[PDB]
Amino acid sequence: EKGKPLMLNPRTNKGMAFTLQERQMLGLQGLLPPKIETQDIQALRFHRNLKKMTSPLEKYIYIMGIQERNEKLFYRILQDDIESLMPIVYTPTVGLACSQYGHIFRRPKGLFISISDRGHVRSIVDNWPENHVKAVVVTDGERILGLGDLGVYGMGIPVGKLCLYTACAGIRPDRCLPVCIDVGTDNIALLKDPFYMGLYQKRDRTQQYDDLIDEFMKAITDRYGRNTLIQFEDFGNHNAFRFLRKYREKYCTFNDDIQGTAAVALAGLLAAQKVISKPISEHKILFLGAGEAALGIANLIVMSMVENGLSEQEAQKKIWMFDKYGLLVKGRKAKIDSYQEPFTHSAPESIPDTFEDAVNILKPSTIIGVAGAGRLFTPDVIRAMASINERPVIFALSNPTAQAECTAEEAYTLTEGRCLFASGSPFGPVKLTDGRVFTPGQGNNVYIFPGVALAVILCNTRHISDSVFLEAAKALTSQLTDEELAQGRLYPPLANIQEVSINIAIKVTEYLYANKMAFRYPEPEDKAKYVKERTWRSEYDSLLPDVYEWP
Amino acid sequence: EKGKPLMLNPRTNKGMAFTLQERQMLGLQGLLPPKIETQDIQALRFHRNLKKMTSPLEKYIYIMGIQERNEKLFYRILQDDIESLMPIVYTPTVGLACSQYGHIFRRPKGLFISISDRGHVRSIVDNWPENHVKAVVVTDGERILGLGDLGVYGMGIPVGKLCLYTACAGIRPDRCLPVCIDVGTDNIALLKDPFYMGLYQKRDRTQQYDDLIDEFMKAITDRYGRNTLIQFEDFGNHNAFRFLRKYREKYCTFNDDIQGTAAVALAGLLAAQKVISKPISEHKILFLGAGEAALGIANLIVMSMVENGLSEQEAQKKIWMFDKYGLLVKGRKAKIDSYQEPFTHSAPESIPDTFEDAVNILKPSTIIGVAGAGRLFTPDVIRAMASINERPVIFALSNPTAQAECTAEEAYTLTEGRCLFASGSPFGPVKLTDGRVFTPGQGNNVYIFPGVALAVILCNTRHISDSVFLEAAKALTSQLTDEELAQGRLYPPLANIQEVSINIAIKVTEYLYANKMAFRYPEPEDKAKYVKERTWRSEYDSLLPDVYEWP
Amino acid sequence: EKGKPLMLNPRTNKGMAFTLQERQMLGLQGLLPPKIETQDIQALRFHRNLKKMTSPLEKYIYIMGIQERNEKLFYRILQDDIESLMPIVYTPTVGLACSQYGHIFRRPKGLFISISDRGHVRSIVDNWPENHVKAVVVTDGERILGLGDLGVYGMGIPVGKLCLYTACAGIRPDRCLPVCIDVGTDNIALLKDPFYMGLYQKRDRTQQYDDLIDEFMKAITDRYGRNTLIQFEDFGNHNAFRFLRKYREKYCTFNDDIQGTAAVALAGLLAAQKVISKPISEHKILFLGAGEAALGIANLIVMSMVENGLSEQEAQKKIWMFDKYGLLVKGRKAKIDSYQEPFTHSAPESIPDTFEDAVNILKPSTIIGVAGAGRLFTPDVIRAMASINERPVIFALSNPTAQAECTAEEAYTLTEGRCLFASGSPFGPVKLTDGRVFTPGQGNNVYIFPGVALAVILCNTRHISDSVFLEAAKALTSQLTDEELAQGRLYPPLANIQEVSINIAIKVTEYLYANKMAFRYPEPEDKAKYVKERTWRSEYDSLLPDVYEWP
Ligand SMILES: NC(=O)c1ccc[n+]([C@@H]2O[C@H](COP(=O)([O-])OP(=O)(O)OC[C@H]3O[C@@H](n4cnc5c(N)ncnc54)[C@H](O)[C@@H]3O)[C@@H](O)[C@H]2O)c1
Ligand SMILES: NC(=O)c1ccc[n+]([C@@H]2O[C@H](COP(=O)([O-])OP(=O)(O)OC[C@H]3O[C@@H](n4cnc5c(N)ncnc54)[C@H](O)[C@@H]3O)[C@@H](O)[C@H]2O)c1
Ligand SMILES: NC(=O)c1ccc[n+]([C@@H]2O[C@H](COP(=O)([O-])OP(=O)(O)OC[C@H]3O[C@@H](n4cnc5c(N)ncnc54)[C@H](O)[C@@H]3O)[C@@H](O)[C@H]2O)c1
Ligand SMILES: NC(=O)c1ccc[n+]([C@@H]2O[C@H](COP(=O)([O-])OP(=O)(O)OC[C@H]3O[C@@H](n4cnc5c(N)ncnc54)[C@H](O)[C@@H]3O)[C@@H](O)[C@H]2O)c1
Ligand SMILES: NC(=O)c1ccc[n+]([C@@H]2O[C@H](COP(=O)([O-])OP(=O)(O)OC[C@H]3O[C@@H](n4cnc5c(N)ncnc54)[C@H](O)[C@@H]3O)[C@@H](O)[C@H]2O)c1
Ligand SMILES: NC(=O)c1ccc[n+]([C@@H]2O[C@H](COP(=O)([O-])OP(=O)(O)OC[C@H]3O[C@@H](n4cnc5c(N)ncnc54)[C@H](O)[C@@H]3O)[C@@H](O)[C@H]2O)c1
Ligand SMILES: O=C(O)c1cc2ccccc2c(Cc2c(O)c(C(=O)O)cc3ccccc23)c1O
Ligand SMILES: O=C(O)c1cc2ccccc2c(Cc2c(O)c(C(=O)O)cc3ccccc23)c1O
Ligand SMILES: O=C(O)c1cc2ccccc2c(Cc2c(O)c(C(=O)O)cc3ccccc23)c1O
Repeated sequence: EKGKPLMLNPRTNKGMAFTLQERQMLGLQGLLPPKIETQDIQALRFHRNLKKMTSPLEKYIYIMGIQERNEKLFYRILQDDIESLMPIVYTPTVGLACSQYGHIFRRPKGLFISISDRGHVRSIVDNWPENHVKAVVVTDGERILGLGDLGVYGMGIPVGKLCLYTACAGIRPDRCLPVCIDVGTDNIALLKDPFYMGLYQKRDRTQQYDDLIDEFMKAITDRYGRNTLIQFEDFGNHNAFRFLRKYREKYCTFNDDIQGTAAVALAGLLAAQKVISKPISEHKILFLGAGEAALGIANLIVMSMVENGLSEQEAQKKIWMFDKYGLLVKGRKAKIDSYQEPFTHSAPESIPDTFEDAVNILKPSTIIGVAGAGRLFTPDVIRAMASINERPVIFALSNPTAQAECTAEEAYTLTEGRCLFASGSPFGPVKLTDGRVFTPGQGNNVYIFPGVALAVILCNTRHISDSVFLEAAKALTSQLTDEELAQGRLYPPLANIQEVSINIAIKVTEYLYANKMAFRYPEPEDKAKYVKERTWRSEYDSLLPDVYEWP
Repeated sequence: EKGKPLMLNPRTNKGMAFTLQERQMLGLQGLLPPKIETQDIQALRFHRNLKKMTSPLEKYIYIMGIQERNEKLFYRILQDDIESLMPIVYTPTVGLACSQYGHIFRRPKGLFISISDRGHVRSIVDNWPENHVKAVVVTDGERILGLGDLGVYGMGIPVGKLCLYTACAGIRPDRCLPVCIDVGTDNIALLKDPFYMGLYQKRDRTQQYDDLIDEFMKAITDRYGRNTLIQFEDFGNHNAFRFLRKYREKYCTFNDDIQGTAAVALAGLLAAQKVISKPISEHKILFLGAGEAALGIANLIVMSMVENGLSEQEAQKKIWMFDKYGLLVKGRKAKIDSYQEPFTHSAPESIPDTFEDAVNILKPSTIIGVAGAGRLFTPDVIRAMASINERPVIFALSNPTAQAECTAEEAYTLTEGRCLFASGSPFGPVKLTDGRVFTPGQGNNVYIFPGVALAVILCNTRHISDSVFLEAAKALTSQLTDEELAQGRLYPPLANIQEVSINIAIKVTEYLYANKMAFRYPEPEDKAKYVKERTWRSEYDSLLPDVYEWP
Repeated sequence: EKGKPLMLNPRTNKGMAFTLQERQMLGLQGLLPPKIETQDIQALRFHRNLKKMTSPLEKYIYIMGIQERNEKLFYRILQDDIESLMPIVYTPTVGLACSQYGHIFRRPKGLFISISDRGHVRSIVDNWPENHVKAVVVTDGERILGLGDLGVYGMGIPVGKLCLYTACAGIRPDRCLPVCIDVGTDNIALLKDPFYMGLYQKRDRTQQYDDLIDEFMKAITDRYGRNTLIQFEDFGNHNAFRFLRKYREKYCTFNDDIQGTAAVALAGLLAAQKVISKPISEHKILFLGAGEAALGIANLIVMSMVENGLSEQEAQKKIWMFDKYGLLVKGRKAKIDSYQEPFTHSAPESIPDTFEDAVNILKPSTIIGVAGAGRLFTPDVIRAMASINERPVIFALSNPTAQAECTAEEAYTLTEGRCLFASGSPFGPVKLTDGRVFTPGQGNNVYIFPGVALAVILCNTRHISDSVFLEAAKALTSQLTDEELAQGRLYPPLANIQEVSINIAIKVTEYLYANKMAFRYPEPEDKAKYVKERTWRSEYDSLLPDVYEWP
């Protein structure tokens, strides 16, 4: 393009970083302020402005405003201050922004697909400008993290997620497509006000919803290829869990809550087996809550035990689960699903109804809380957990902070610094009365899903297996240095996630090429250089055409 | 255009007012939320949101945000609530927004012309997309109303001014071009910070500034025609006053502060001569401050007296002026300019140094304050003014409110409701202890410059005369009904300015065709229908192409 | 535009005349052959290629091919060799090309409007890209000069005509719009073959045809303005003659056959009155054939006599007409139209049935043949014409050459060089046996309609009067030098028509401003400079944007 469109397009826009020659010979002279800046000056200006701001919503509005103007500047700002701005971009700020401000974006981002557009989804998909997209993030709006049902307003969530894809992994922004599929909303507040921009109907729970999802996946893979990575995001637990099982084999789909969270938990455990002398195989594990997330975590733990020489049937005997009714045992009154069968064992002597006595009798070395029904972990639970184990491992993986079973202060005060605590929700460092300030391990999916997504995209993988996340967990555990392990950190520092994500991608890429899951040939000689070439870089590219004089 | 560009262009964007057929056959299906709205729903949504907001800056950011997305919706919102949103758009909110937020706009508006771009201004002008523009507003940034020197940040002022052109007069938005000519800045705050987007030099006061203005006017009239209306806005008093004299004859230029303010003051006086039985000719007038603004007001008053039968030399004897040094009289110690000569008369007996004794001895029937050095009108001045005259006329035309000579409460309390008070600055209604709440006449240029601009544009006028504003003042006085005159209102209500402006245009148009100042031929048979057809209307236009089946 | 579109657009295409810098910085590097040429080299190449060609059809195909590739080069080639290439472009070559080759053009030229598109003509007109067009040429296809009914294939005729507008007058190519209105065809050859691209119906002679013409004119003047010049070209004689009368007052329409031919004939007579001592007023004129063309010529001759002091009723007594039945006299058996009444006089003594005895008895000084029924002028007619008059004036204005009444050889051999012969059809020089080679005056409309069209366009004239063509005829007679008059030439040389046309425009422009028929104000001080600035010039314009370095 030339002239004004070149400024309007966020991909090609440089702002006042257009050099004088580019302005003069591209038609931008007089349309821009006289100052000529670099990308550093532009980044410093926005960093100072963000530092002046005091609330996450103001920062979110500011950064999402600069995203629509200059994308390279936006990602430069993100990568410059990724640790601080990542909560502003993805969680929990974007959900709250969708709740309060509604629709913030001034430009068409992604595709809105209705239940009224059934039978014609391919026509909608054909409207997207970019011909090659590699990653698709789909939102229903039903279950926003901590905000509930937001209807069609939950479109900012995929945008915030794809921002993390580009900022951490390096996936090209134009290869990403955010999609919102709206079938109504259940909350009455949006159904009542006349200015809600979605359908004025309750959420469609009939077969039309399933058919719409089928048609959408078929259309998107028809236009963009069978290896397109499709991620179902903020669907209902029922919908997301069953959709992953349905589309797992036919399409390239992976779920962060089931699989990314399992990878993060396994990485935390593999780091704990380095902090503590005893390995992962020896120590018994107890799960609070039995569900698809708990089953995924336990399956991945069993895989990790198996690759270390333990028999699969023997490895499963170590993992214990605590359902809502009680300990998951043979002969239990409540029904046990087929998937929960491997981890259901012969009943112990006590057969305890309460989780506390289950901890007391089973003597679990590791405790993992995924139930997310509240503060299920109690001070009695934690002191008991300390009683059996010299260095107990406590995981509170359910988020938001309200749903988390344990708090960092509770874990580090009930146990006088002996425990290893890892939680999905962010917690401040705990300062004991004696001293020895402890920062609790905070493991979120952003460690896993960017690098895994990049590795899957680069290798043209069509089916993502469970062991891909095992390799991702091992890779993530690998970047921890011995000094950090001495400090007791379970996860790599979040300030340098990019170098983490790329490294993870490398390892995953190698695995994908080792087991014939990668369809991009010829095989790279070395995977590190291969992935490092492909990552998108936010540096501006000169638009000056080559000018010379003929000999 | 088709597809995504159709949404990105503010001129052609409809938002969710795109009908389903337009979305389907224009490529917008899936790029817009499923809801289909009308222009009324969109206007109500923004009106409610603006009503929720509590500060002028928030409202300004919101409305200028919707301007960049949908221009027809923006002007519909303005015309719906013109009285409330006009201070938000033009004064004093836009200057304060430029002061605090800097550059708000996310899209290229107008042209930035540097002193470093001398010799190549035509190349800059050629970069503007629209081939036909009728009105150009030029800002220097030197003298923002109440904020001082803002440098290149004073670009929002022409945008806010052109918004009033389109909202009140009905001039097409694409016919307007805002231009900022930046030659440096004098304030050290902008010269010190590294993120100022202008030139890092003090304001260029040399001959290069004059040559740049000459070159800019030549280039703009070369590209867009000699009848292009060019308005110098927020220049320094010296620069603006001398530029109007220099370019008045060669180009189509008019100045609101010199000529629009004079028209508003004369309209107020012509309305007072209806409120008070005695006419304009009889009553003596005293001016506080002698300058180009005061000279313009006095010249226009003399013209009004002359058209009513009074001799010009005899009419000039009635207007008196009070310079900074003292009463403007023969033999005065201080120099008297050539332009101030007609209103300089033989000295009275007292020859008073102070303004108070000048009022006491001259017995002025009307007092007009344009000096703007502060609260020059004192309680003693106002009680004296009441002493001579049963119904004194007091004008405090200098703005901002700080620079205004008098306050509405002072005028209406020192004079027990007898005075007629008109001021440029807005004042709340005055409630006396006895009762009889008085609203002070508030006459701003927005009465005059939209209608006069529309009339000049429609008739292809090349030279705007002084008597055009005399006709505008008479027209503005005409819309006042007898009920409003009984209420004591000097100006028409501001809530229905559009019907005022069009009416003014009509009258001005007639005058332009009466005196061979209009170059658009053939002459319209009736001017009212002629102007009413031409005004831009904010109603959306269907983009459905005509579809039929051949016989 | 930039890159490949810049080459594809004929308006902006330069071919290999793009300089190396333009190619490099406009994206054309590698898309063009390495050679860099000028406007002269390109013109010389095409001139040599045309000189190699031997038939008019090959030349027509070649030049109309270069028109679609480079318009500036095409018009440079035309203006370089206008006399030779004008018959190739307009007449009689383009009609024969439409007859044989059908549709030659590879690009959309003009608009095709059907009788099946009635009720929606404005939708068709809105499809034309150019927003400002000044001249519109409309063809029906019914009466092609010498080829008969060609149906929709007669679309090349307006294109060839507008080529003459641009080449001779200098009207901008993008201001011209060729329109073909097809209502069927009468010839069975086109109705029979399955590949005819028009309607498969006989020509619509019902009221729908008239309504379609009305709707088309209304739509075209609605989109492009009331002063748009619309020219009905190659309509049937009935249709064209009645349409000129119907739309003459309401729209800006003029007809070459009625009015241009009359202007050319009057110019020839005014040149003859310089070649022969006696003036136009003295000499009696006899017309062969009485019709709208003959009535137009006679009316214009009467106007010329009147402006020279002769009374209108007395001037009309000199012009005589010979209808099909016989001499046009009082009491004639055949009906006489209202328009033919002024030139119908009291019967002479003979009242001759044959044209020959009419010449013998009336003793006409001038004879004009417009009937076009064949070789109506006979050797007996010409020898009789020589018998009465020492230097007879013979005009054979009907074309093609087959329809012409007289031949140059017949006129110059039956009269031993004494006669002055002017004909519409082209004739070679006549070489008598004694010697004194005589070239016959060849007066075609191309003398008149380009200059008159340019003058009408420049002055924004809304109604073209009859006396405009009187001024055009006088102007055309004026360029003849005394040397050419001594040579006996009735018309200026055709090799320098451009300097003729511009001159004609000048004079016409002056007349339009003298009689308040011109609506473009302010009035130019001198009309010559005014028109000379406005003429389109075929010189290439550099596309290099201005590049400089800031001080
Ligand atoms: N100015 C530009 O925007 C520009 C210029 C040149 C090339 N490209 C891109 O290079 C691509 C060529 O593909 P390739 O030769 O690199 O294939 P590849 O063999 O290197 O990689 C295999 C797959 O990985 C995809 N991929 C590679 N890098 C990616 C990234 N950073 N983010 C998301 N997906 C990525 C590729 O699209 C490809 O499908 C073009 O299709 C085009 O998308 C873009
Ligand atoms: N996106 C994430 O961060 C993420 C990912 C995975 C898991 N989780 C967490 O997992 C937990 C639930 O996920 P899920 O997939 O298992 O949902 P689910 O619907 O599949 O099942 C939830 C399980 O929790 C058990 N449970 C509920 N209340 C209990 C109680 N008071 N006492 C004991 N057990 C109880 C139930 O037996 C049930 O099986 C939540 O904390 C959730 O936030 C979060
Ligand atoms: N979809 C569109 O945007 C669209 C469609 C048709 C016509 N137009 C406009 O109509 C114009 C035709 O001019 P005209 O026949 O009306 O001239 P006119 O004789 O009616 O008026 C004379 C002058 O007044 C100008 N003018 C008229 N209305 C104006 C307005 N509301 N705001 C600012 N200037 C105005 C005109 O540009 C013209 O120069 C086109 O040049 C084009 O600008 C726009
Ligand atoms: N844009 C507007 O709203 C507008 C328009 C016209 C005039 N004004 C007002 O006119 C007044 C000045 O405008 P100007 O064009 O005359 O400026 P100016 O520079 O041309 O001259 C100002 C005049 O004010 C006189 N003066 C200054 N201080 C005085 C004092 N203490 N006592 C008596 N006289 C004093 C001076 O003699 C001087 O002649 C200001 O209130 C200004 O705000 C405002
Ligand atoms: N690169 C370009 O193509 C380019 C650049 C600048 C201006 N222009 C043209 O100049 C026009 C400005 O009009 P103006 O100021 O000259 O009006 P004008 O006062 O000079 O003339 C009056 C009328 O004559 C018309 N006209 C003038 N010259 C003509 C020509 N050679 N052929 C056909 N019609 C002609 C004009 O369109 C106008 O309507 C623009 O509308 C635009 O059409 C074109
Ligand atoms: N485009 C041009 O070059 C042009 C322009 C004007 C006139 N003409 C010529 O004018 C002549 C006809 O044009 P028109 O407008 O008068 O058509 P028309 O239909 O209006 O009338 C033709 C006239 O010719 C008369 N006529 C026909 N045959 C005759 C005959 N054998 N003897 C005597 N008179 C006869 C008839 O009385 C009739 O009135 C043709 O030569 C035609 O080519 C040509
Ligand atoms: O990158 C871009 O396309 C970009 C485009 C711009 C266009 C015009 C003016 C400033 C621009 C800036 C800098 C900038 C800003 O961006 C912002 C903002 O975004 O709020 C505010 C500014 C305030 C004062 C000065 C500069 C500011 C940009 O960076
Ligand atoms: O006109 C336009 O082009 C326009 C374009 C839109 C595109 C997508 C969504 C809403 C749009 C709205 C409505 C709208 C808004 O415009 C805004 C806003 O402007 O802040 C906020 C909204 C919040 C919730 C729902 C609708 C909102 C528009 O009007
Ligand atoms: O003006 C133009 O856009 C133009 C565009 C051209 C593009 C490619 C090659 C020649 C071009 C020529 C020159 C040219 C020709 O044009 C033609 C032709 O037109 O038949 C034939 C050629 C044969 C040999 C060499 C050059 C010839 C042009 O002029």
